Amino acid sequence: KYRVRKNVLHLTDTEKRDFVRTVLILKEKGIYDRYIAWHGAAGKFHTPPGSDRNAAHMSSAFLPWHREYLLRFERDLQSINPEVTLPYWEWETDAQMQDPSQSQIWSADFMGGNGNPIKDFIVDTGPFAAGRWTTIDEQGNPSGGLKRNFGATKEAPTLPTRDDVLNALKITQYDTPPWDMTSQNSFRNQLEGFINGPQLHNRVHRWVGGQMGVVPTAPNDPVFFLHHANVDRIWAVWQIIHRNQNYQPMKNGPFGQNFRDPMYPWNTTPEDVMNHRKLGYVYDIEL
Amino acid sequence: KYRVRKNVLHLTDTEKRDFVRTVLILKEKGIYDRYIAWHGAAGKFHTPPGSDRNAAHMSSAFLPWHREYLLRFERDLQSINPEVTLPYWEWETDAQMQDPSQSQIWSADFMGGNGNPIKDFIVDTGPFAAGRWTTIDEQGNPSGGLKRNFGATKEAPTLPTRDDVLNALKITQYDTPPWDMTSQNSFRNQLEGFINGPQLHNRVHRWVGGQMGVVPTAPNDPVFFLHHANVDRIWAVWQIIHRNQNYQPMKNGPFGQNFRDPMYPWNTTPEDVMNHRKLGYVYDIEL
Ligand SMILES: Oc1ccc(O)cc1
Ligand SMILES: Oc1ccc(O)cc1
Ligand SMILES: [Zn+2]
Ligand SMILES: [Zn+2]
Ligand SMILES: [Zn+2]
Ligand SMILES: [Zn+2]
Ligand SMILES: [Zn+2]
Repeated sequence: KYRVRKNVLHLTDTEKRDFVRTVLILKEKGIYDRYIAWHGAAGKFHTPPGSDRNAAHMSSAFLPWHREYLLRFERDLQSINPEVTLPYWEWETDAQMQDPSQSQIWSADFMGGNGNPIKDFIVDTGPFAAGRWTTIDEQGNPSGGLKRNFGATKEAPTLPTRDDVLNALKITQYDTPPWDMTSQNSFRNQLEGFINGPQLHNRVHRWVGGQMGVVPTAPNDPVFFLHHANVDRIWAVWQIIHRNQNYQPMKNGPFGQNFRDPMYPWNTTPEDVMNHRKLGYVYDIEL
Repeated sequence: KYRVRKNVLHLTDTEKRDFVRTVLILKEKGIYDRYIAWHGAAGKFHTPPGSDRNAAHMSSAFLPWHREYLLRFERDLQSINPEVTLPYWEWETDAQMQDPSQSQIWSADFMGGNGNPIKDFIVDTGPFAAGRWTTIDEQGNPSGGLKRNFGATKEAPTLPTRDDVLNALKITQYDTPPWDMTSQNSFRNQLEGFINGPQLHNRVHRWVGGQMGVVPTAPNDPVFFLHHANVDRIWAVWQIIHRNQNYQPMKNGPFGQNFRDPMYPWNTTPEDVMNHRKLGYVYDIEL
């Protein structure tokens, strides 16, 4: 209830500055890489082995996994600067623009801009530009700096619309068997973006491109957390709307996907994080 | 103080069966794979990125990381069978044998025997033989069964001797700069096995061969925990001997390696596990 997560575009110049500086500190201390690694490791952890489900994606645990992910991350933010909370990128609103790359989120004082085509789409503006921000690859070894390539792919030329979000919120069931990419009438799978994909969450990843378009490397871009803060907001909206609806599956799903199964790489269960207000934060739209 | 960790050779037939059965249960539930993954993930987490140090190896955190690792693992054992504790493989005494492969640890009622050359060194005896125990590879996908190849490599034809262990215990300093594989006059690096390697801990891995000889895959073999229980046994002996010595580095080491740094993939610090008795277990030789 205490911590307010604000729309990025509604942040003050000081708020934008403080967040960035805090993220940079986390990076310098070595704390930020933990999250990159955590995300990568979970992607390789299949539930069960052989299937295309993993601890963090393509299954029911997708939403609670990332909520815990962001929760831990926001806590680390506060440990540096107690006035700093995790803001969210409301991409569905930016989709209304003729050129979403002109959105203030991509300004030099915050996330920085698109990749430079002349420099192989290396980001050379903002606080996370090359020579200011080092990235790591799939193996955990140093890369060559952050990359972005907005709407370059055929599959995801645009950002998800407000309509896309509203249609997702209409879904009655949190998730359906067989709790994977093939799940239908599943809010989880729809929001994740596999219903006629890439949509919503998956579409944003592919739209940004660079490290964000690739699962093991995605958190190398700070906008990852901004993205998923919005995803976690949409989920929280859905929960309030459908309060008679609960997490699925409760039982008999793959291990790691059930209501009280531990979510690798943590002992945290989906139940632990089903109530976001209990976790000590709220989105500004709730006020 | 409560949970007693016994020498494998001093286990009863009932104790051997219970341990094995519990491990199989852990495997079936999906809990065992978590530990394989945790280990693999930590190996890929370099401190700092660029160096050959990682969260679990080739650095000061090697010993406390695995102590926490075993602690969690033993807890999961207890959650299934409160009478089962983690035993240790005293390989230095098996080294005194003309043929260490004849040791009772490798009997069909416990760990099973060496790999079958006809079957590409797949283990076909004991409860963890092919078709009874499934393994996963570096990527997290099914492999095709446990492998072992005792003393096949030129570098590690034999197991470490009791003398090797005694010589390690004589080292006064826990670890030395630059806190890596090149650390000289370092108990940590000596016990780990990079001093004229492969020695001690590293040598045992290479001697067993199969998955055990490879970092990403090593915990696929249940003897991994028995091995490290002995490694974890030797350290406390060193601790008891050099009571005026403490963990190093306390400060100014790489992040993740200092006394009060979180050890990826956990929040656990080396300090948290410096006193093994405080953790609620003791080795039989201490009584
Ligand atoms: O972390 C990621 C999740 C989904 C994607 O489609 C790409 C990256
Ligand atoms: O996982 C492993 C760690 C260290 C070794 O020396 C061998 C395997
Ligand atoms: Zn506005
Ligand atoms: Zn994502
Ligand atoms: Zn992801
Ligand atoms: Zn290892
Ligand atoms: Zn080892």
